[PDB]
Amino acid sequence: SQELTLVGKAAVPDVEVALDGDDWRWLARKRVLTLGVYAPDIPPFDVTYGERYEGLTADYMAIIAHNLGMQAKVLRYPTREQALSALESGQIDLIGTVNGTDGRQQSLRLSVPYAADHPVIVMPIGARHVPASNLAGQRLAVDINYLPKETLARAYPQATLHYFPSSEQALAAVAYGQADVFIGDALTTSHLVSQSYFNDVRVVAPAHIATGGESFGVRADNTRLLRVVNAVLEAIPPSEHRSLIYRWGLGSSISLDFAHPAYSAREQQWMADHPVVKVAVLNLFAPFTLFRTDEQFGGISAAVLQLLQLRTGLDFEIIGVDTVEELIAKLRSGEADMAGALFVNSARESFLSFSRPYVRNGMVIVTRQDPDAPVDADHLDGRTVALVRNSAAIPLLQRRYPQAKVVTADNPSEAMLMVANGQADAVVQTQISASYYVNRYFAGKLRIASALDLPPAEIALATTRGQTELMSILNKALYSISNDELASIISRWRGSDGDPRTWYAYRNEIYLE
Amino acid sequence: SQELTLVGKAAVPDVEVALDGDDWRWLARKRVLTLGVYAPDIPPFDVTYGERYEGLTADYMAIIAHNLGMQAKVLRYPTREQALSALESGQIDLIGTVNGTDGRQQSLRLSVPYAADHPVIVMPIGARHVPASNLAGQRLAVDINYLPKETLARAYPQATLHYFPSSEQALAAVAYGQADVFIGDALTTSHLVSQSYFNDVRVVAPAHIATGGESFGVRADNTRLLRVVNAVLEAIPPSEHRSLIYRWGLGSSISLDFAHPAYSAREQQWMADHPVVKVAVLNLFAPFTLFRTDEQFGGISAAVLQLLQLRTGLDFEIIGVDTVEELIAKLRSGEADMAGALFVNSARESFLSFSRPYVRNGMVIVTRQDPDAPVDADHLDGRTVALVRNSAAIPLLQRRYPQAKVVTADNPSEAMLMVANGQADAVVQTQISASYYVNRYFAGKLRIASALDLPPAEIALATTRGQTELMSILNKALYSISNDELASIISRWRGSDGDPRTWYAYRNEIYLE
Repeated sequence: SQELTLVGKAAVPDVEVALDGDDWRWLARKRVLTLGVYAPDIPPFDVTYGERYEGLTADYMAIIAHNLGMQAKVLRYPTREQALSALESGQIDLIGTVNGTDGRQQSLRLSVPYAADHPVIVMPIGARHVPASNLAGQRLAVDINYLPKETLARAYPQATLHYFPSSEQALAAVAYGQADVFIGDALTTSHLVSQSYFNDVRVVAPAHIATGGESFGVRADNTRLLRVVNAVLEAIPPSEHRSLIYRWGLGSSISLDFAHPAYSAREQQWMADHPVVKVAVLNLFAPFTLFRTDEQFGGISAAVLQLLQLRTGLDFEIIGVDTVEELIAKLRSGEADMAGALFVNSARESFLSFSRPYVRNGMVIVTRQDPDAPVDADHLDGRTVALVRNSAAIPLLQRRYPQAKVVTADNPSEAMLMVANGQADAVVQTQISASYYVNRYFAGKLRIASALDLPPAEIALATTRGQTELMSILNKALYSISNDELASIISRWRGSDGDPRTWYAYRNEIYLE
Repeated sequence: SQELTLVGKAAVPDVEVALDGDDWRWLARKRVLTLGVYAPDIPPFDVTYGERYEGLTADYMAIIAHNLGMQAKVLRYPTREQALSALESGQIDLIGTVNGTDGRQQSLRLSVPYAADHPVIVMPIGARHVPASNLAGQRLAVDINYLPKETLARAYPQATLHYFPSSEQALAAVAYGQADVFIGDALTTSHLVSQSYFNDVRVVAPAHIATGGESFGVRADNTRLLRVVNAVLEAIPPSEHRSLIYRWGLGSSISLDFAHPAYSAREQQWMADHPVVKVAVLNLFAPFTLFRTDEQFGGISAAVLQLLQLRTGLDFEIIGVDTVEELIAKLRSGEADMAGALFVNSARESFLSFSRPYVRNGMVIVTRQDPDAPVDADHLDGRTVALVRNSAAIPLLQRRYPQAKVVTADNPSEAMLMVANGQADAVVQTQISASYYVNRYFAGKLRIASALDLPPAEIALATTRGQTELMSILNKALYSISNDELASIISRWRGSDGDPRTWYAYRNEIYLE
C-alpha cells in the first residue's frame, strides 16, 4: 500500500449535481473520498510520477471530488487483486479504472462509465478487411490485464491466443511479426498507435466483445456511494467527455464510435454490388501517394483511404501508374473507379468530380542551391520553371509571372528531378511536398526559394461525373473525418527535419567494409 | 445569392437555455433562422464545397439553431456588403464570422464571441525573443485581410510592413527568408504551423493588439434576436468551446492562452538570479536531441524546451556533448544546469533528480537483416546485444534475458552502429528511436526484431539532486504541457515510412552523370 496525491487538470469543471439533502450531509461528514489504484499503471488512465497520481481516471476522480465538496485521497496497490481486497475492507471507497469484466465479481458494482471504451481489432498496415471468419487461424495478441482469458476464447474460439505483460507488447507483436492480430482497449490503443506505431498497424474494426466503458467500482453493498458518484458522472456533458479525450491525445479514438455515416438506400445497395473499389494513384507523388520500401501503399492519401475504409467498410484496391495522363485514362475507362489524390482542377471538372478536399496547401518554387539559382519567385524573369503537364497551375503561373519560361513534365517526380539535373531553374510544388523532398533527400542540393502568389492547391479524391453513388459515399465519409485526424496524418507525413547527411555518411563508411 | 446546406456534424450539443416563452413561441412561429456568409471563405471558420457549408462558424450556427428549435438555412453572398444589404433587408437574420474590427462599425450589433481569437507574433524557429523596440526595422508580414493598415502602423510604427494575399503567404515569407516577423490570429496560425510549417517557424508571443473573438452580427434593429442568440452562446460550456477547437485541429492554440503556471516567490527570484539555464544534450540522439543540417538544435526535446521557454521565460542555452559520461560530467561540474534528455534511471537517482517524463516508450531490439540475425528477443540465447555503457537498461535486460551477452558502447549512435558493423548481433533501443533510424536511414540493412519484455523507457529532464528550484519550475511547466501537444511533437518526429532507397538512387544517378 502506497499513498499518492491527486493532480488532475488545473481547472476542473462544475456539473449540475442533484442530491438528496440526506446524501449531502452524509458526504459532508465523510470528509474524505478515497480512490484506490493498482499495479501495472496503464496509460492514459493511470499515470504515476513520484508521489503524484494523474491520468484520465485521475481527472474524473478530480471532477467527483470537486463537485461533491470532498477531499480526495489516493492509495496505490501493488496488484489488482490486492486492490480488490482494499475495497472490501473498505480502506478505500472507490477503485479506479475498472470495466465490465471486473464486476463480473458480484462482490462489486460498477459506476456509469466515465470514459466511453470498447475493445478494438488491430492488424498490420497491409492486412485487408476483418477476418469476419472470427479471426480463424490467427495469432491473437492481448494484454494479459485487459480481457479475461475465456472471454476471448468464447468470442474467438478458432483464434490462437497469445498473452503479453502489456498492451504495448501485444501490439508490438503485430507490428513485428510475432502475432497476426491485436485486441485491446480502444483508448490505450489509440494512444499507442498515434504516438509512434501508426506506420506499423491500424485499427480495423470493433471486436464483438462487450466490456463496459471505464468506470469506478464501489463495494457491492455500498449502494449510497454508487448513487452520489453516478449523480456526478451522468451530469458530465459529452463536451467535457470529449474535451478530456482530446487532451490525453486520444483524438483518433472518437471515430471509433465507428459506423457513423448514415447511408442511402441507393448508396448501401451500391456498396453490396461493389464491395471492392479500384483506386488509381501516382507511383511517386510523395508524401501524398507512394509505395514504401515494403511495396506497400503509403502516404497522406493511403492514410485517409484507410480511414474511409473504416467508415464505409468498402475494400480499396490500389492501382499505381507512372503519369498523370495515365491516371485519368484509367479513370475514364473504368479500369479505375476513383482517383486517390488529384489536385482539384476546374479544367477537368468538365469530365471529373472531386471529393471534399482533404489537403489544402500553398505552393512554392524549388531551385538548386547554386549561387545562380533564382533567388525567389518575384525574380523568375527568363528562368525555366517546371510544372506537371496540363496542371491547373500552368495557365495561372504564366499569367502572374509572364517572363517565366514554363517547361512541362509527365509526373511530379520528374518535374523535380529536372531541377536537380540542370534542365530547369525551378519546379512548382505544394509546400508540403517541397518541404518534404528538400530536407529529406536533397539536403544541401535543393532549396525552397519562396512561395508563389497563387491560390492554395487542394488535393482530393476524384471520380468520373457519372459515378454518383460512390462520390456521395466518399463525401459522406470524408465529412465524418475531423480536421484533427487529417492534421495528425499530414503533419506526421511531413515529419521533422533531421540530419540525413551524417547518416548518409555512416551508411557509406560501412559499405566500404 | 446561393443557398448552402449546413453539414450535419458529429453530435450537436444541448445547452441549458433560458427564454421568456414570449420568446419561445416567437421562435416557434419564426420557423427558420437564416445565416448569411460571404464569398471570401476563411478556414477554419467558413468553408465551402459545392452546396455544403461547414466550419467553426457553421458548428456554432448549428448549436444556436438546434438549441432554439429552428431549421437553419444558409445563403452565401458574393460580396460582404451584399450580405450586409441582406441583413438590413431582413433576408438574413444573422451574419457570420464578424469580429472585433466590425464591432468598430457599430452599424450592426455583435453577439458575444463564440470563438475567442487573438493576434500572435510568429518568427523563424530559431528565434529567441520578439525583436526589441516594437519590431522596428524588422520586416513584418501580415495577411492584407487580417488587420487594417492603421492598426498595425500605430503599434509597429518603425516596422516595414509587407502585405500578402493570404495568411499562408505571409507566414511563407518568414519561413523562406523574405520577412522577419509574422502577425496573424491564433486559430488560423495554429493550423498552418501545426499542419506543416512547424519545422520552419514558431509562435513566440501574443501581439499587443486587441481584436475581438469571432461573433455573429445581427441587424442593430433586431435586439430580440441578439438576446436569444446570446442566451445560447453564453450557455455553451468551456469544454464545448475547447472540443470544437480541438476538432478543427487548432489544439495548438490553447497553448497560446498563454501563461498558466503559478510560480512561488523563491522560484520567481531564482529565475531572476539565473535568467539563463545551460542544457546538456547528446549530439546524436535522434529523434530526441540532435543537431540538424542547420547546425541548429532539433528533436523532440528541442520542441519541448521551446515550449518550456514559452511557459517559463527562461533562456535555455544548449551544450552538445558526445557521450553520456561526458554529459553527466558537465552536470556534476556545474558547467551545465540540466539535462535535455536522459533515460529515467534508478542507479543515478542518488545524485541525479529526474523530471516528469515527456516521452514514455517501450523498448525493442534491432538486428541486421541477415538470416543469422535473432528472430525476436526470446532468441537471444548466446547472442551479443549492444547497449550503452552504464545504461539503466543493462541490468533489467540480463535479469530477463540471462543467456544474452551484453557488449557496451559510448553513446546510442555507436551502440546502433555496432549492429550495422557486425560487432553486435542486436542493439537495445526505444521503439521510437529504432523505428526512426531503421526506416529513414538503414532501409534494407537493419530491422526491428521484436519488443523487449522490459518496462517502458522514460525520457525526462534531469538536474543534480540539489538543483531544486530549477526542477520545481521545470515540472510545473511540464504539467502545463498537455499530453496532446506532446503526442503531436512525437508523431511528427517519428514521421512516416517512405521509400528512401528510390531517392538515394536518383541522387547518385544525378551525380554520376
